[PDB]
Amino acid sequence: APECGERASGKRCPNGKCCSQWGYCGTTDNYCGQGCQSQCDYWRCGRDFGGRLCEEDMCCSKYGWCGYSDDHCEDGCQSQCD
Repeated sequence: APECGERASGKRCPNGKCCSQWGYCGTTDNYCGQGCQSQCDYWRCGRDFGGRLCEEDMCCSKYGWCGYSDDHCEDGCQSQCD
């Protein structure tokens, strides 16, 4: 029962999740890695990714990675740094 992708009339996953090669939504390698059809950038963010905001209040690092550490939230953080 496809949730996203070519097998689901081009539907995109809610909460920016990755659409796997099999048409399912997730945030792990099986969904965001090889074969991912859309929103494969769930863990990426900022200036090089359409100014996208991270889900679950994650900070966007200066290198465009979603996380909660000082490397993500302080020097150069792009969004949701608090």
